[PDB]
Amino acid sequence: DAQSFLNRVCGVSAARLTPCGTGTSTDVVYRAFDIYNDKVAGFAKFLKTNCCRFQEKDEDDNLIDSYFVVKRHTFSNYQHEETIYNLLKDCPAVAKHDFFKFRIDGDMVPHISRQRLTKYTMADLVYALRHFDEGNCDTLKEILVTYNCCDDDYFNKKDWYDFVENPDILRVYANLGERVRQALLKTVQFCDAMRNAGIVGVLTLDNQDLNGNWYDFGDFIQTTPGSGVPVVDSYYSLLMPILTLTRALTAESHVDTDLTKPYIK
Ligand SMILES: Nc1ncnc2c1ncn2[C@@H]1O[C@H](COP(=O)(O)OP(=O)(O)O)[C@@H](O)[C@H]1O
Ligand SMILES: [Mg+2]
Repeated sequence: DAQSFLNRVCGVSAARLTPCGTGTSTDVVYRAFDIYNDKVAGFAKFLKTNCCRFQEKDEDDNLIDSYFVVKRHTFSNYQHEETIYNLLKDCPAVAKHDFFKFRIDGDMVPHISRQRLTKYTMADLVYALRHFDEGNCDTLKEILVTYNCCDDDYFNKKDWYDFVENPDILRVYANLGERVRQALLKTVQFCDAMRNAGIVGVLTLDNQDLNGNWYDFGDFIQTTPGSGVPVVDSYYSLLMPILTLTRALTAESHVDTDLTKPYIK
């Protein structure tokens, strides 16, 4: 049932969810995968249709930027990703998973539910800032608004994007800095949690939500503990220009690397 499924998704973690889907059905969304496999390669916008998404609403029943993605896939992937998560559970930079098999039509379909992810992923931010198109940029306005970078009336300005006719735009982009820097830090934690847990895999941007949590272990093969290896060639390099467009390291010139402390002399 469309309500029993939602109540199961809520699970132990007490939350109130509004289904962005339609009656326990997959929600088709247009994202910015950074993909490479036998057939397709590149950093493009694909159309993902294997994730039933619910949005959490806090007290006052206001929708907030925290979702419950419920990706459903085959049983072998279910087992493999459950074991990989169990190995990587203890890290703080890993979105809290919840694995459960549910009655849908005629068989127990296994759903793995990522809890409290942001709407977009770091790949979406990188793509929006790297493939800018002034006439069609709705996934950049939404990111800039939902994280209080600007006021949603900044976009009524005639040139809210020009770097030469509106230098103040930089001050807006810099308001993402402390949201990017943290992400970087969390990667260095997640990478460590792999190196210690002996897991070999490729870190792609489209798996890290804007908070920083990493939530996909589909192609993570495991090896002898303590001898894992994260591959971050295509993560730090695609994310590279955003570290100076949004001045991500500007918090390193404050004593104790705190944005409230005074400057280092
Ligand atoms: N055709 C497919 N149908 C359903 N699931 C797939 C398919 N191809 C790959 N997958 C699984 O989905 C993962 C990629 O999905 P993705 O869009 O990244 O969701 P997530 O970001 O939650 O991992 C792969 O690691 C694999 O386990
Ligand atoms: Mg993924």
